[PDB]
Amino acid sequence: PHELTENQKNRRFEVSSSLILRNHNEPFLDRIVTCDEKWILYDNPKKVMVTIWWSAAGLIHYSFLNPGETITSEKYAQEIDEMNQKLQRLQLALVRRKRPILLHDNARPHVAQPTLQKLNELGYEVLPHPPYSPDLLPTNYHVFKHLNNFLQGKRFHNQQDAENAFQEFVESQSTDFYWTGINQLISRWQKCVDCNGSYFD
Amino acid sequence: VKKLDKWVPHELTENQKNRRFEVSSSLILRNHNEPFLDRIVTCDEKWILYDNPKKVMVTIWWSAAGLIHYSFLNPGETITSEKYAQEIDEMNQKLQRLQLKRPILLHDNARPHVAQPTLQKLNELGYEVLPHPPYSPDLLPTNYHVFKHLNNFLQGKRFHNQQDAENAFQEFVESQSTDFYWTGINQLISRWQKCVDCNGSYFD
Ligand SMILES: [Ca+2]
Repeated sequence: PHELTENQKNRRFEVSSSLILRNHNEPFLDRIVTCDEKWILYDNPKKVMVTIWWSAAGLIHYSFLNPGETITSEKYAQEIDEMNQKLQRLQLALVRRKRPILLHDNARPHVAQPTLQKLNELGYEVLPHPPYSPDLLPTNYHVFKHLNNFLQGKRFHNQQDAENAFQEFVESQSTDFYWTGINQLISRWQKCVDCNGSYFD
Repeated sequence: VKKLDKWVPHELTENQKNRRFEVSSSLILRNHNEPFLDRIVTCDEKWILYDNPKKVMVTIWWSAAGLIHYSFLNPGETITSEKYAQEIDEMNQKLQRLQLKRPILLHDNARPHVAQPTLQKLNELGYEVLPHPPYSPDLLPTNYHVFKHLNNFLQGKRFHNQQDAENAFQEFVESQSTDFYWTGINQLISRWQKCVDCNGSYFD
């Protein structure tokens, strides 16, 4: 946060380095499914949280919670289940399929037992992720970065208008938008290693 | 409390259990997706007592393939990150010579001497490191397997010389079959799975 501690930098360096090496030896970028949550303000209740799930192939699933509501582990487990059904439908026509790997952050609902049991049940390996590293999370450094630009200066009276604006943002992206975001992971891991685990931007 | 010679919470917090669960689950799944046990190199340190400074630290590195390298620190000498990095270089030279696949290191990264110089060295030499949850000697083969049997071998023995104590360690680790080390590693899957079955608690 305000300043990475020595240990926090070490953990970032460690994980980034291993992910680069792992990917070099056995490429896994195209198996990654990633996700995150964001508050969408009506003016930018009066807040609705969106969660979004995606891979290099494209958008997989997103859903809004009830206004003002925050996500729980039981509900994340539910979303995981919904996402996974949607994912299975997308892979329907692939000539060659391999199990997905989840990349998400250590948010507390993300790291609790109902969620973990669900990931284990569905067969999702979870990628190592060091704390305080939004700069290594593609939903944060890529999707939400661009969403913020898109939202900046808009107003909404209703949740409908907010959700509608979110859908327009989705519908507005190039087909390769997610693909590009995931491709960025390697240079970001490398930059982290290059800065000895500090932030780099 | 004391567990496999390491100190461990008398009762694991729910978060410490979630962490063990998460990593265990992901390692099982990873090994199913892309088996990697044959690539694992693992290591740890142990105090060897004598005149029983009166103790010398030994470091041991090994893989499913067998013993790779061990070394003794001087009595009264404490291991630093800078010296561990030097050890990794020596082990790596030995490993390269035996290999005549990309190694993955399983070790306890909470140890103090796993600081920047060590991490730089591992990256330099291209060692991937496996995720490992806190307070989990039961998931570290050097602890649950190698040192377990060593401890049984040392039971009831006294050494009055540093040399005698080192010779005993040497006798033990060097007399084991390669299959003895392989068994330690191939046991990991059953242990990750037990951890998952126990929802991240200890299981022995
Ligand atoms: Ca987040």
